Amino acid sequence: LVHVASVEKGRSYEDFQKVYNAIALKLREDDEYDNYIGYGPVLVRLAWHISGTWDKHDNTGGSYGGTYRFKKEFNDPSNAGLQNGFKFLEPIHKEFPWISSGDLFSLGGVTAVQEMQGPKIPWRCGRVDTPEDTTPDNGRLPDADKDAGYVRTFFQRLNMNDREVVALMGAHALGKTHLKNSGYEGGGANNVFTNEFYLNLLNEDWKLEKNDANNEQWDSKSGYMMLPTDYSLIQDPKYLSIVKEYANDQDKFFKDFSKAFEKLLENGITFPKDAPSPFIFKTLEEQGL
Ligand code: HEM
Ligand SMILES: Nc1ccc2nccn2c1
Repeated sequence: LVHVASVEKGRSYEDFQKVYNAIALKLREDDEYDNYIGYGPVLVRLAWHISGTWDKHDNTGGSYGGTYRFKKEFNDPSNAGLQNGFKFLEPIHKEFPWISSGDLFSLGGVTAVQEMQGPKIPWRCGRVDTPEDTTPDNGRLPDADKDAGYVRTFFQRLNMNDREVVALMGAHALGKTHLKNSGYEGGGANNVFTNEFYLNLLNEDWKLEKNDANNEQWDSKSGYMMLPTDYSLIQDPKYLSIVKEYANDQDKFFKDFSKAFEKLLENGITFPKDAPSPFIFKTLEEQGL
């Protein structure tokens, strides 16, 4: 099963920077969402959930097809809450109807990371919408109530190794859990991309508690929380080494996250030899906008 990237006809860097800018300007404008977190974190989770359906074994799922737009995937219980991200992106898609769905969902995640002061994430165009029957079934995204061994095995399906997994999980610096969405009770409200996930894991006094949905999570006196799968990164000795590394080197985390996130967003896509190079978009700040 081969998905060849096909550049939206006649489009170039400038076209995609315009889309980036529209996203980034709306992110700035819609500042009240989710107790003033804004839409940055949900857009990052959207880009992850549309990519994280991928199966390396048969190349089903993945970001290429834009299949989140179809009800089976839209309605996946694992995707509860992401409708907010999709709604945010709808007027962008109306303004730029030439962009493919996969390109828009993935670019929304790139834009959010960068606008939240995260690393530059190189991004390639050419995802092509595929039909409804290519929508992967529900149940390919990960459970949160599980241990390090589960996390490790789960991520092998996405061709991610220990360092990639640990780096990617640093996105959990962003946003919060919502009991109605996932059965986890959120802590904090952060919308600035940092290595704080690792620092929190290592430095907080964690207590294993039950939340109002009767699920276990790790909570600290300072009001932070971790999923069991988050906390598993300091229970497993191989993950722990990497957590300590990112807790002590913001730049290394940024670089590794950028690589792993691009890879996640590109899994399943064959880029022709004469495809454009990855684009690195300027932030609104860098443009003086
Ligand atoms: C074992 C892997 C993972 C599990 C079990 C997991 C689980 C969760 C759960 C349960 C929530 C809360 C959803 C809600 O209640 O709204 C959450 C939020 C989030 N996740 Fe993950 N996640 C995982 C990996 C990742 C990865 C790899 C990324 C991105 C690189 C990511 C980015 C986020 C973001 C940005 C939010 C916040 C969204 C918001 O605030 O609206 N997650 N995730
Ligand atoms: N959105 C999320 C999801 C998990 C998490 N653990 C600590 C902070 N976190 C934020």
